[PDB]
Amino acid sequence: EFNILLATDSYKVTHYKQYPPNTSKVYSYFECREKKYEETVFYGLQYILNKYLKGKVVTKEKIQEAKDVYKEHFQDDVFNEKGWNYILEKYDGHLPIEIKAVPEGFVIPRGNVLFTVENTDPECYWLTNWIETILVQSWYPITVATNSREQKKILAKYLLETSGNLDGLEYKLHDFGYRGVSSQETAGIGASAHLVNFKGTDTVAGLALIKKYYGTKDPVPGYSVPAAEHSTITAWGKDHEKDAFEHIVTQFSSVPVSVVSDSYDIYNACEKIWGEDLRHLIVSRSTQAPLIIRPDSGNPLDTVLKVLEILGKKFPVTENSKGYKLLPPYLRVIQGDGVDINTLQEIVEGMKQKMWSIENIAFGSGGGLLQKLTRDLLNCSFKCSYVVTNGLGINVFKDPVADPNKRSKKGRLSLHRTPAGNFVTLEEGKGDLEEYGQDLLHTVFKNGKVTKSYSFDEIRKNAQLNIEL
Amino acid sequence: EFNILLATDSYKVTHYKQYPPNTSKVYSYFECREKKYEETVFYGLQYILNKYLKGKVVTKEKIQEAKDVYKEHFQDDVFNEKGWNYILEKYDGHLPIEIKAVPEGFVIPRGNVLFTVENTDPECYWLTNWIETILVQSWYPITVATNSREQKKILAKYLLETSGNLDGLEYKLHDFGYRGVSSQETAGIGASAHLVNFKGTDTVAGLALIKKYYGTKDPVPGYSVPAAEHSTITAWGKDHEKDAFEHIVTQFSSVPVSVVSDSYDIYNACEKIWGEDLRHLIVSRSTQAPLIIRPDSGNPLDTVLKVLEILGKKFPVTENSKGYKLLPPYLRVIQGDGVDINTLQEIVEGMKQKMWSIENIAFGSGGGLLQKLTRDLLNCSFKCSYVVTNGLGINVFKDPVADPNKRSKKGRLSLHRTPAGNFVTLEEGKGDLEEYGQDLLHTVFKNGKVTKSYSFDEIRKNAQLNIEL
Ligand SMILES: Cn1nccc1C(=O)Nc1cccnc1
Ligand SMILES: Cn1nccc1C(=O)Nc1cccnc1
Repeated sequence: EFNILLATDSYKVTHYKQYPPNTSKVYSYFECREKKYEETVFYGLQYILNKYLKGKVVTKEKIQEAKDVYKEHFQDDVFNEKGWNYILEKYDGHLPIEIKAVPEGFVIPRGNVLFTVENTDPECYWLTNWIETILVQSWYPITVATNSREQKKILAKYLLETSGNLDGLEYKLHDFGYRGVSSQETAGIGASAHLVNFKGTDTVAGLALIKKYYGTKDPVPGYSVPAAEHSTITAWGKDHEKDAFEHIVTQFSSVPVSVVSDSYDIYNACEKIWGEDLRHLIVSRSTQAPLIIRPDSGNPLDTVLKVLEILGKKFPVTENSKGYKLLPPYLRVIQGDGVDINTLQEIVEGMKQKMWSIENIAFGSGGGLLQKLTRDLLNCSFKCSYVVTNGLGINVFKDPVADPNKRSKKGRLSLHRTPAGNFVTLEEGKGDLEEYGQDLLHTVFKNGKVTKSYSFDEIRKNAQLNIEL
Repeated sequence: EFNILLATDSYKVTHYKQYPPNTSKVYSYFECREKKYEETVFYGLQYILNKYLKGKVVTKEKIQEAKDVYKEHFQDDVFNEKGWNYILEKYDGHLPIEIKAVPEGFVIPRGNVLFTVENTDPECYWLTNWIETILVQSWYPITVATNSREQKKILAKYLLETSGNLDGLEYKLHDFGYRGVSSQETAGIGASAHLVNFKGTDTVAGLALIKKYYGTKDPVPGYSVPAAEHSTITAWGKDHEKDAFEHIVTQFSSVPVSVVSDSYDIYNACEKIWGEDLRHLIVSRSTQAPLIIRPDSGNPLDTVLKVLEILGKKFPVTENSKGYKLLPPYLRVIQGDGVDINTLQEIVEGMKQKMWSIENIAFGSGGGLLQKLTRDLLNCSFKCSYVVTNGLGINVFKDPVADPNKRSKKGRLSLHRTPAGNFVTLEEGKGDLEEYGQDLLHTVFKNGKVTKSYSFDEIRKNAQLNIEL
């Protein structure tokens, strides 16, 4: 079973002996520190609150096991057993911590406070930064959701330019990163952060997380279609790629089907196998059930352009109202290899260059969507800004001489709306002057209880694009 | 509860309809495909076998829950309920799958077979690639342990060059990546992969994983020392950093203590505070309990050099047998900011340039050790190479025309020792000819049971450096 006493950075175990004596309060905050990615999607905190932080998290057995581990881990008896006993006795293992946070899904610019953490009991001053490590890990669902949303803007910009609308926008970027993530739990968290912006996913784990921790009125927040992998094709034999294609498109004739065709020669399959041999099986398919050709190798941009040109001369192409070329509705293309935010831009710009509408293309990202993200990307940091010693509250902060970009904020923080509708974080407890609006931060966790929740439907509404509004 | 039926890629649910009819066997393998990092550390498979694959992994409830989700996920009823009921009824939920693998800890060059997967029942041909996604996720503990071991080589190369020995080599790279990872499960897996090569860790979660899934004769596989964070320093006020330093070095006067000093001015803390104001507290410290100054900002190389040069002219410096400068035993340094495999090389080379010994320095790595890694780095892949249809077995493979580096192996594979004592992967069942030795791959999983295990002590022995041997 998970033990929160074993879920922190090792050196934090020795931090209760390092704070100034007579300290009754430790007040820390979280931010995507300033110095692309100018605005971030706040999401994932609620998951951590329910799974790891809420309820009775401290027992007699967990204190003992922690004491035994740290005894050997440090070769010394540095462990605030007395501090963890106080929480067990006076609060029945419930954490005396108050967490205020901006509503999940909210798109806040860089350099703003996203959530604040403080203790509600003067004895548990050390508890504030004990749970830093576990709260910092919300950087990942924030980063995934933010980067997925930035890719959505690119998709939206080019789709509108070449088609005239945003039809099927939330199905332009599919999640392939189940096998590409570091762990099972990661896949669930990551896929759920992608579903904030899109509806297409293959990481099944992300569905159960949302249903349990957030919830949707629809049965599921994500969907998928029958598709093929290289094994289901190559197992027929190198001389039976046509038999493989025909068997698959017939098994799924009334539903959308994606077939990978780069097993031996992607350009041969499209022109000869799809475009001649099995051309009769494609032109008969319904609009609601087209064939989706999936290339998986070569230069991403160059392959897509070459695939389209091949299909263009083997299938009746129409020029849309915007002047861009569109395949017949029974044939689409999905690029699911080596696609991140950088190459996504390069591809759709290349398609616009060759007068190809974005209607023709769908994208699949794996490690680039879920794994190729760090905490340095959005500068997600957790710092202390306020403490009270001897009954005197002082404003604390870090300010390295060689790096102004690592400077922290001072005093009690509060998020507000500017007169121009933008955001502003007030420092030094200036929010109590009420020269601005009400503090946007709502208490979501207090004394071991989740005090405010958000459904996944609310998060989707909050994280909408401006072009969609 | 974990559901293996919900732990696969979405499109893999529809794959049982796509294989050629009368398919009795699906035989797939795993490799760190060819075309630095020329040899990889095999590790993490045993964890996935025990936690996810072994025992009764199929129940009536899990089959129903999977059916209900996939029904809504696909808006249709494509789900091999008959296939998952066969396993439940005939094998009591136990997976009829045989997995052969190279002993964990083994350092195998790129392009070799690490493990193989096949079905032991002709009815469960579709089962081999269903569990691809979960077995592929072993890329992470492999990639971490490999990249960690590569950094160990660099440390060993310079430490030996500048000290004459390798004393304390396994404490030169400390894990800080608990807050830098995507999830809790990741933190445990990653830290355990780093502990294969080092003993310095702050990610507590990794210890419980090893004890449960691998085990060591020593109480714990990892260790840590009392250290300070920015909050435990700044809380004293900006005008009382000296009082902060003094209080911490006194609380831990008999044990090694690491104190961060980049809060306001790193170069002032070393020369004025450590080097003048509190110099008397440092020179009295034991050799087994020194002060470890920790910078955390500015250019990693430039900061370390300047810090060392400062400490050089405030504290008595000795010159070892190798001619490299050495701090007194009661004074050491640890750089734990922006340290990956690339910058690590830059720092130690810079230290050798300025006649500084590696004995003086230790390194802390967070996101670079546990997060800044993808499945692309080592080209970890899982492809089918052999199937049996209509009684006849055929050697299958993929071979993209535009990318020769994605070509897969053919037929039944086996790993052997070359006459020169190196590794080689035999294809097309040439291993049965027995022109080489016996197959080095051991059966580690069969019909739901773990048939072979390795302790973390064996894995550590197998992952030793050639310089250590
Ligand atoms: C295009 N498509 N539609 C449904 C599923 C897929 C697909 O290709 N998925 C996928 C996931 C992970 C790795 N490879 C392919
Ligand atoms: C230098 N040191 N010695 C023991 C622990 C640490 C340390 O600074 N750890 C750490 C962990 C995570 C983030 N930041 C620092």
